[PDB]
Amino acid sequence: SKGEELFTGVVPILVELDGDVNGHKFSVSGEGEGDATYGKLTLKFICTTGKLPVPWPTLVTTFLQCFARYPDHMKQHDFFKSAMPEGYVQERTIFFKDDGNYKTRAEVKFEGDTLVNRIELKGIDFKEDGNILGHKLEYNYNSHNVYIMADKQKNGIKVNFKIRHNIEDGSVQLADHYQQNTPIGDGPVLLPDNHYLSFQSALSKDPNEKRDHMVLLEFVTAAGITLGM
Repeated sequence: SKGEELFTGVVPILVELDGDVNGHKFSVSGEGEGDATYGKLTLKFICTTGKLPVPWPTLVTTFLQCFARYPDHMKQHDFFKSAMPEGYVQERTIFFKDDGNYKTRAEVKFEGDTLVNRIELKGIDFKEDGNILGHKLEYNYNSHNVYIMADKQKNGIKVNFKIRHNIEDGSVQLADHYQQNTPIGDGPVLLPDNHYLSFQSALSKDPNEKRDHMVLLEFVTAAGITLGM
């Protein structure tokens, strides 16, 4: 498989995001690598414009589903790799329960031998001292399942999941994610049976880094389709 073949080894990654949340504008640059064979991504992010005006964990899902590890019997349900190298557009609305929303548009494609995630993010109607603008979120992440189905009407997929952000007082801030992906190229892509991606993530810091930043590790494996009865 052409697409699949581009992910057999370790692949360098670059991430660029330009954001505006409630009028606070910022930019983040990220870099690292992904290894689809093991379903593993390792990335470091730096806010190039100063202090990040929202908590790092709220941007984790925005900052590479093409690095999921698909079991063999599921490999023909991997839309993400099938769209490469031309790439795909990933769009979302994320509703923070009882708070504002993020809307994102991103292009994920190969630029030379590097896989590049380029993002625009706009956020509105956040409360000045809610969990997001008030920075009340713990610096950590939980595991979640990301549900995928075909969207034939658009030659792409529709994706949904619900993120739990732990809050420093023992409560949880929910973030309801709605996502669609469509290929950038005209070539045939694989449209999948219903299935999900199992995510686990861990956030940490670079002790030598002067800038506001995030080190992120993700492990992603596809599941939900069985071999046999």
